[PDB]
Amino acid sequence: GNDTTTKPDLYYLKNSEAINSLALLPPPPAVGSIAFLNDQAMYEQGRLLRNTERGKLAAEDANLSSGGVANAFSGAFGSPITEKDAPALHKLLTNMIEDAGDLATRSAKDHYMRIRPFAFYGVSTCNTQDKLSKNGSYPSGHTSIGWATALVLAEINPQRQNEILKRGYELGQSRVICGYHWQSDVDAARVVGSAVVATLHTNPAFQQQLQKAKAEFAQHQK
Amino acid sequence: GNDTTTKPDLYYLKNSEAINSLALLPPPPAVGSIAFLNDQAMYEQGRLLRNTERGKLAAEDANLSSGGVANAFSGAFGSPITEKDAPALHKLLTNMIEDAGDLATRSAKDHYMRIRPFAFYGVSTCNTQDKLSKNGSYPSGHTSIGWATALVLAEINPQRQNEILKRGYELGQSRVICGYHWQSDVDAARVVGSAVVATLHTNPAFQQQLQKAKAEFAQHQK
Amino acid sequence: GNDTTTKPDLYYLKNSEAINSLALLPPPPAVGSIAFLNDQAMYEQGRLLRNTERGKLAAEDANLSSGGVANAFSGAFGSPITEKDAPALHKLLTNMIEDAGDLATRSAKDHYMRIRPFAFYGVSTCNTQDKLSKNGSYPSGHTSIGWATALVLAEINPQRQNEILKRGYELGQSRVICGYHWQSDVDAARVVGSAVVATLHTNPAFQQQLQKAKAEFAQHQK
Amino acid sequence: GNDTTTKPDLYYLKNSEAINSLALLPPPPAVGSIAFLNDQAMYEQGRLLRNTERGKLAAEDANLSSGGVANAFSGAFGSPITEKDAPALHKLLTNMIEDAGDLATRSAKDHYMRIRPFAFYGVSTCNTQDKLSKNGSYPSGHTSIGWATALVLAEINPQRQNEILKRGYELGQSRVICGYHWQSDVDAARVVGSAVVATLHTNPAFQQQLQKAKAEFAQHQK
Amino acid sequence: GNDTTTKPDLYYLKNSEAINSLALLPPPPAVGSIAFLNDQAMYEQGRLLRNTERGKLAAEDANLSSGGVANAFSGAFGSPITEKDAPALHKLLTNMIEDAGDLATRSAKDHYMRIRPFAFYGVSTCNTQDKLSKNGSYPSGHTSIGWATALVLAEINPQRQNEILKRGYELGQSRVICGYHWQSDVDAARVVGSAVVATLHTNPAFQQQLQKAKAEFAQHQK
Amino acid sequence: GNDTTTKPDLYYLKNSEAINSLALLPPPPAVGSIAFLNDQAMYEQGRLLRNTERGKLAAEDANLSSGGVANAFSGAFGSPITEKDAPALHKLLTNMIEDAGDLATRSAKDHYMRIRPFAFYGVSTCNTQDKLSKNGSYPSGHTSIGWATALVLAEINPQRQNEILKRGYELGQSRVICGYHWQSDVDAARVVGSAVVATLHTNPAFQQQLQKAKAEFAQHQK
Repeated sequence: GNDTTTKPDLYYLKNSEAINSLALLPPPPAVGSIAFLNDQAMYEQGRLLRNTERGKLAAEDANLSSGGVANAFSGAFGSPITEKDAPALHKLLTNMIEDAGDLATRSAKDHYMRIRPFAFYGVSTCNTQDKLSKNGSYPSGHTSIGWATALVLAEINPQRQNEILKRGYELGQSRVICGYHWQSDVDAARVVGSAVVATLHTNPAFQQQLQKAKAEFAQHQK
Repeated sequence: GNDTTTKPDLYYLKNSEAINSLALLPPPPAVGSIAFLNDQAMYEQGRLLRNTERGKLAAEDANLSSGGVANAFSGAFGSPITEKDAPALHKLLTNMIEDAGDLATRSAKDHYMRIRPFAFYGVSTCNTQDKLSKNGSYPSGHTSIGWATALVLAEINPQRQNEILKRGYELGQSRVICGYHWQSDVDAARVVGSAVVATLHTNPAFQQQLQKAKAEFAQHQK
Repeated sequence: GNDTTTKPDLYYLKNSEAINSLALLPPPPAVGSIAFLNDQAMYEQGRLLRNTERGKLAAEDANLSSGGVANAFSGAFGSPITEKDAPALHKLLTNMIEDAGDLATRSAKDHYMRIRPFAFYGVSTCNTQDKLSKNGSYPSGHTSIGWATALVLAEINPQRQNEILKRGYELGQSRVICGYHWQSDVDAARVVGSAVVATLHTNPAFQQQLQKAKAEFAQHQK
Repeated sequence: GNDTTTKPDLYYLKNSEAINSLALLPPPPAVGSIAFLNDQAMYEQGRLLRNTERGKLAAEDANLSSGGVANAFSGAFGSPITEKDAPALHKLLTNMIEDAGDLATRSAKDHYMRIRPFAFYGVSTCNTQDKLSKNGSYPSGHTSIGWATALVLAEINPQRQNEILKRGYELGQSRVICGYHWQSDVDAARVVGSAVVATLHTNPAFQQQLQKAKAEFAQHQK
Repeated sequence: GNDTTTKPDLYYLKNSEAINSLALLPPPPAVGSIAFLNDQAMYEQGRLLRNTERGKLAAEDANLSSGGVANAFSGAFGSPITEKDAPALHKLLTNMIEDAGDLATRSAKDHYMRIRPFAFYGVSTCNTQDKLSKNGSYPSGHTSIGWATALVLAEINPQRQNEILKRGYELGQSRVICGYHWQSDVDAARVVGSAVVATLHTNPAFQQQLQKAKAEFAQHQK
Repeated sequence: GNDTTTKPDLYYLKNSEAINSLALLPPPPAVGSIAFLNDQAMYEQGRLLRNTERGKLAAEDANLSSGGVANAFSGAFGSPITEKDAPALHKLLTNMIEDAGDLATRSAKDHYMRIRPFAFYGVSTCNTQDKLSKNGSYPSGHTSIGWATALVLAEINPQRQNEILKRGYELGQSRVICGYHWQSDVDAARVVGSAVVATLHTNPAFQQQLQKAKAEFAQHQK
């Protein structure tokens, strides 16, 4: 039920402006399906990656809160994405967190109530610090945030768009490797995460904050 | 090799501005994988839908050329998307066709050279009028166009964003039902189709044409 | 819509007395499911059996009309099940054909409208003489008849109950081997085929005809 | 080795009168088969249902002993099935418990010695009060009892036949959801459970007890 | 039934000296198994390779008769394996053809009578010049020959053992790619093909012919 | 890095003489593949065999060190294969242990670093006395030893070649049943285990030791 009217620091949009995820998305793969067989195999594979350097990154990524995703792009972006160094940018990206994380995922989350892999398996994640929810797996709100942030970051810095998009992609993949999400939750999440950035471009406040981040970035360039 | 410098009526962007699809996307499911088993089952299911009213629409959609996608949104959009009735809009959407269809899909297309389902199966499509290519299935350039158009349309008309996005989604699904594309080609295509609309928002000409389509739409509203 | 009131030679029961197959049965396996993967493998296996002596029997069985099932038990039963030799018996078994074949399968048939294997595969059966329906596969009305007949036959001749039940079982298996039905259609059919024989035992006319078949069988025994 | 001659309170039939389950039934799905893959997925799905209201019922059903199945139909039947209220009926249903549970399942049970799901998985059931056997899974004697009871109940009260059959069906499904049995054990069990009610109708004592239950039910009706 | 006593030009060994393939080998994957699912996917994959340069080689290899395998190693071996150039060698390798092709595969061939992929699929091979047998697929006699020849060639020229073994391996893989054999037939064939070279080393005539091929090769080396 | 020059008691061959396993072998089945699905099912099946008499043997076999494989053939061979009773033979077989176990498996082992089943599953083996490695599963060095020993044993005693080869086969199968190895590791291992016996026949010391074992066996025969 929250939105910009209750939490204007974390949403630009209203409840009425949300992507209807329940309407747009396909249902998650069901148990008994081949597509779920594949979700399982992707789980086991990520599981085997846990011991690697990519595994290490995934555990780190899995430690990210919604709030740390913005700064999680710094390396892809080419420069620190921080309150200190890029305040107009940090503010932009923070203020859209729950537009992407909540508004864009909610109706499908709440309807399907899907069990996460670690919970399905009665194990823990690769990670494993908050009191982990077992549920509302589909789609991934974290992946929706990471994808939506990559799309707006790619627009601010098209010179590094590919690195940015790949980071965005990988944030979601980290959740699959660490056992937080099925591959399909993360895939579904990139669809709604894209849709919400269309809506954000209709929003005056977003528009203005984006201009500011662009201007900031520009001066940044010398 | 084409781009805006060779075909400025069908691209806003340059070769250098393209999404590196080969870099961003996962490889397509391989034969021997469970994920390919699923692509197959999705093929057979779409195949069984061919006889239905959804099957009818998919055959119609499958008749669309890149150029007919814009107008294919008219019902979702709420009003005719035509040269006659919405010229600023039609122009916008046409001019980005190959940004989405080509630039955003090319490196992965050309690298993987994937076989389409009808060709894999040695059958025809649900459709079946051009001399069908057997290949460069992954990702789908048609689905990339349809998704990217839905994202920019959703921005022009957020009141109908959900209907618009669902139409966009379904254009790609039509290609799976009709046998033109594997489900994974269409899924991959929505990722690059989103990425290219980020890039388009960095482009002055696009920006200006989008303002015009917005203004046109506005007067349209009475 | 037919029943005993329209076709009293082929039903004992009324429409109101039918097994609600749509209510009782699980849905058929869907395309995309592992259970459908198994239906497919059972298809291919039966297909390979077509060349054998069991294949020969299945083609013969597949030539049976509903009316020929009764006599199709003669060998299992131990003696000819014919108008000539066992008229009280033949009459009993004929008069319940559509109770089992129709009434007991109808609501699920008509609701699911499932595609038969030969039609799914765009091939023919092992058989292949009537104008084959592509559809209403689930459940199998022929298997429902064969199972229900085996149950009532087993009651008349418990000395040969095992041979009788195995024949009953195999009639349905013949339809899987020949490509007429998915294994799941035949399995579903044995459930409703059993349910309808419970109902038949509540029916005065059935009861009386069954007494006659028992008496006939008795004199048959010397 | 028991039968009516050793335990005439729990069998109507003799050893010689049993359904030869080993002869009639297909072998259970083997490990390495797709049909076993499906048994597994049905296990995991039931497992996810454990938390629901259907899960609650399944745990309750899983607490049933053979003796409590009769009364487990009371709601489907429309009235209490109890020694107190429906003694002729309760007696009928009790006296056939092991005809269905044992005689009808024995040869296949003992031959295949199949491992139950909880034991396969080295876990417990949804339930989990007796010292659980790991083995003789195929077919399910509990499901055979529940199905056979539904068939004879459906005959006593055809007005509620559909509710009765659905309850019967669900008793077996409870065992799949709770982890006691593979879906295939329960499916196999409905086949032999039907066969044994054919045999029961040949048995004088059963016939007479069934008449009594019918008469009792009749007076019950006012 | 043939052997060295009937065809001493094509066998060194007798019937009594054969590898009992039926005894040693596992059964082939059955339809309904996951291992057969994999045989199928390996079929489809080879099928897609048919258009490539590896596809070209496989079609060529598929044109080989048993008699042409020896010379088919010339490139791996480093020098022509021909009657003209390496007669002692050519003779050795020819004289063991049916030891490997027949004796080592026969009992399993004849027992299982397995259907080849092209026949299973009702299609042709990649090849497709003799009147193709549909059957005795398991194991592959051609692959048994190619593997057994690679093992004896590797012994004559250990400097090129790796190239030789890889050629040997690939001869069998060519049969999978071209649709002549399931992957499992070819795998099974390498087991019996190895076993028969153990037996060949017990055979005086083989021993002597092998000494001659070694001596010939030696002079070949300058 | 060891070989005959460092450990001449356990290798006949040098590093340069090794089978290039990385070059020859296919990659192991990947997670996400159907072939891995099959490796899993073979794991679960062996797992269910653990309780049987074959299970008992597999646990015993799993207790074998490389050094105990030679004597593990005594029953197949027909007579004790021991330092006491068959010293020339025991010496032969010992001296080739690491040719088969190490040299023939190394490059593929070290490259793929595959996880063993018990480790994949986070369980123990059927066995479970050394500090079990989790890794270098593909191919199995133990199976390579057992197969290579069966091939050289079959040559010494062709009268018992079939029993010998079947024992050889089963040694590897024991590792699958006990959870030490995937079926594919064991299959891959029989390929390289055959290749190394070709190389061994090029080695003077091996040749001479083999003559001695043959002579010993001969006198053994009376």
